Amino acid sequence: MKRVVITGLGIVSSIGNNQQEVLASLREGRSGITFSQELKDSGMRSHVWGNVKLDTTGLIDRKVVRFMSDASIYAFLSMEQAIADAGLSPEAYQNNPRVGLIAGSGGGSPRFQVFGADAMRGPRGLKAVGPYVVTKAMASGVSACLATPFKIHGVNYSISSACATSAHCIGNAVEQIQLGKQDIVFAGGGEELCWEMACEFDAMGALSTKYNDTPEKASRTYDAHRDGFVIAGGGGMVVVEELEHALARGAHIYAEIVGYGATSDGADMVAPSGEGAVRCMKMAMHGVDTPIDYLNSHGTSTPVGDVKELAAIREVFGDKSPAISATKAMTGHSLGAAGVQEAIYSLLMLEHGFIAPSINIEELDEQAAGLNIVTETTDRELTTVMSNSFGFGGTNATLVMRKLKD
Amino acid sequence: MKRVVITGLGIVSSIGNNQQEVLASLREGRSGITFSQELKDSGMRSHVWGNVKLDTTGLIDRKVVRFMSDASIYAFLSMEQAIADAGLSPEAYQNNPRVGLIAGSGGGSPRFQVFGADAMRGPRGLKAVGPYVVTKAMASGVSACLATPFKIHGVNYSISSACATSAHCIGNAVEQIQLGKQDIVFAGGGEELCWEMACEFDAMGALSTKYNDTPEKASRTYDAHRDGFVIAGGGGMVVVEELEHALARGAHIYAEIVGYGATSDGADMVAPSGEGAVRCMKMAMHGVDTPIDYLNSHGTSTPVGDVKELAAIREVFGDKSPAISATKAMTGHSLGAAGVQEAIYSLLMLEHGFIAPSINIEELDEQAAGLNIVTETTDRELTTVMSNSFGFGGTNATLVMRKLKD
Repeated sequence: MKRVVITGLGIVSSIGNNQQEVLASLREGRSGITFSQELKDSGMRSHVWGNVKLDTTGLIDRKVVRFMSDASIYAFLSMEQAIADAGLSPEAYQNNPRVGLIAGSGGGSPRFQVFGADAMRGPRGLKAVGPYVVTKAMASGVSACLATPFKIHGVNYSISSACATSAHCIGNAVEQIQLGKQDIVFAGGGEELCWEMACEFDAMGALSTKYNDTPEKASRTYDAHRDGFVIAGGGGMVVVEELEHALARGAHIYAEIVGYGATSDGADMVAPSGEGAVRCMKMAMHGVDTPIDYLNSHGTSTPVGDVKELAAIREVFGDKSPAISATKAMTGHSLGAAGVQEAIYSLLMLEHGFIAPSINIEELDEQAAGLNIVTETTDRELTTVMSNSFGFGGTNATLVMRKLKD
Repeated sequence: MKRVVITGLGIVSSIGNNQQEVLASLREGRSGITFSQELKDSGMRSHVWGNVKLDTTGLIDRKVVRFMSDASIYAFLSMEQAIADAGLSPEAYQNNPRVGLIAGSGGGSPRFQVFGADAMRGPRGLKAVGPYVVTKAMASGVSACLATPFKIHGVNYSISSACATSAHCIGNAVEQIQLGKQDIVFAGGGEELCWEMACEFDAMGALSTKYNDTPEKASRTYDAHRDGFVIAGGGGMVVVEELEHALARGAHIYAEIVGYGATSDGADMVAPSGEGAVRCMKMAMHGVDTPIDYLNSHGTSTPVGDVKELAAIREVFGDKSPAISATKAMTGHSLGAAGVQEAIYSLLMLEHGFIAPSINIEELDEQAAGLNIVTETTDRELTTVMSNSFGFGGTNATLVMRKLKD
C-alpha cells in the first residue's frame, strides 16, 4: 500500500551525457543520429545509429570495469549520476538489505559472445578467451556488474523484455516497494551499440535504409515515408523510493508513479496487435483520477508499429487525445535502455514544463489525423504524463507518472 | 494476502524427459552426465556435460519453432507438460489477462549470436543471417517465444540472474499472485547446451576437468576431490496458482509456496560471500512455523562454493541441520534452468516421500562434518522442503515449499 516516487535520475544517451545536455536537446529538437562507418563496413543496408558521444575510457575503476560490457558501463555511469542526483551517501544505500537493484538489457552482449567464440577458434584457444567474458556476455550482466561494486544487499536481478525491458524493471521496482520489501530500488538498463546485434535487425528488415545520406532525417515517427527504426544505445537509471522514506530524508521528488501496466498480445511475434496495448494503457490508468496531459509514445518509426499504437491511443482516449510526441525521432531506438530513458525524458518535461517536439514529420500519416501530435517545442504546465513501451514477442509496458502535490 | 500453490509441473533434463523418468532417476541415484565430443573438439579441457537425451525434431509446429533457440524449445516442451499436468484447458488459460508467463535463461543464445555474426561476415551477408535470429538471440527469447503461441495475455517478461534465474522467476510469479494481479503464472526457464557458452566457463576455470574419462563421477558435490561443476541444459516449468482459484477447479496441489528469499552479496563477482546466503535462507523461513525436513542445496561441486554454502547452513540451522543432498551430482549444473528443475526435484520428493541421494562422495570434505548429508535413497515423510540457488554476481534465491494440509 506504499506510495512510490522517483527521487533521482541518471542518463547517457545519443542526445546527451547527463540530464542537462538531454534537456537542451529535447527543447531544441536536436537529433542524436549520425552516420556509422562501422555499420556500413559490416555489410548492412542501414548505416545510421543513435550513438553515445562519450569516451568512457578511464571513467570506471580498472578492477570494476574488467568485468563489464558496454551496456553495463552505460548503466554504471547512469547509476553514479542517479546517486548524486538523489542525494544519497554510501552509508545510506550500501550494505543495506532494504536497497536493491533491478536493471537489464535486451540483448546482453552480442559483441562479447562473438569475441569469445572467435578467440576460442583461434590458435590461442581458452587463453585468448580470458576469464571475464562470462560476466560480459551473460544476460544478467547489467545487474550483476552494478550490484557488486555498489555493495547492494537487497534484490538483485535483471528483467528482459526486448523494447519494454527497462520499463518493466521500473514497474517491478515499484512492486517491491508496494510489497514492503525494499525502501529504495535502483531501476533502469543499458544497451551496447554494435554491428553484431544490429545486423540481426537489418536481416529482419526492421531498420531504416533510405536515409543513410541524411542521418538526421532517418528516424521520422508518423511521417508517411518512414521505413523502420534507427538503432541506438546508452543507459538510464532512476531511483525508485518509498514516499515516507523519501520525505523523511528531504529528497527532491520528481514525480510519483501512479500507474503501471504490463500485458501481453499473445498474437504476433514481431508486430503489435494493438489490443494488448489498449489493455496495457487502461491498466496503467486504473485509479488515476487526473487526465493524461502528455503521452511519450513508443513510436519507433516503422510502417506498421506507429499506426497500431495510434489506433490503440484512439481506442483508449477517444476524443480526449492527450498531447503526443515520439522522442525516438530525435534519439533513435535504444531497445533495452528505451524504457528508462523515455521515462527520464518525460520526467524532465514534467519538471520543466514543456513538451518536446515530434520531429521530421514532413507529411503526416493519414491515420494520425485528429490526434494532438506536437511538432514544435511548446511550454505547458504538465501534471500527469504517460510513457509506452511495446516490445517484440508482444510484451507491453506503460508507466504513468504524476507531480506530487508540491 | 493470497496464498500460492503449485498445481502442475513439466521438465526436460539430463536425467529424464518427463516427471516419471526424473523420479526413477532420482530414486536410483542415476547420473545424467556423459562425455561430449562437441566440447572436446572445441578445444575445451572439460569434456563432460549434462545433456538432454531427446530429439526435439518435429515436436513443435514449424511456424512456431522457426523463432526458437534450444532454451525456448526446452521451456516450450516443459510448459506443454505442465499444462497437461495442471489439468488446464485452452479456454481457461488462453486470451486471459489474469494468466501470465515469467521465464528466462541465464545466457540467452550464444549459439545464435555467433551464428548470426558468422553468417554476416560470409559472402552472403544479411541473406545468410535471415529474419529469425533476433527472437533466437535476444535475452527474453524464452518468454517471448512461449507467450505468443500459448496466447498469454497477462504479464510476459524474462528474469535473468545466472544460476538463480528460474528460482527468481518462480518467486516473482508468487508476488504477482500475492499482489492480486494474476490468478495463474507459468514460471520457469530453459538453457541451451553448447560449446559457445561452455568455453566461457572453462576459460574462467569453473568446470570440472579431471574426470573426463569417467563422466559419471565428475560432478561430486561435497567430495574432497571435486574440481568444478559439470555444465548442463534443459528446461522446467511450474504452474503457480492462487489457492482459491486452484481449489475451485479441483486442481491437484503439490505444495504451497510458504517462503521466498531474494538477496544480494554485494561482495564478490564470482564467489559467494556466504553472508548473503544466510540472509536469503532466513528471509525465506520468515513466518514458516514448521521445521525444514529437507534442503536441496545449490551445491555445484566447486571447491569454494560447496563450502561457503555449508557454512551458511550451519549458521542458519545450527544443530537442527535438516537432511541435505545435492542433486547436481546426478544432473550437472543447468544454469538458468537449475532453479525450476531443482524445485521440481524437491516437489517430487515431497510428493513421493523420499530423499534423493547426494552421490559420488568418496571422501567427505571436512567442513561437511556433522551435517546430515544423505548419501543413499531414504524413504521418509517430508512436510517442508527448501531449495537454494546462488548465482554469479552474488544474487541469491531460496524457495520454501510445504504440503498443503491434504
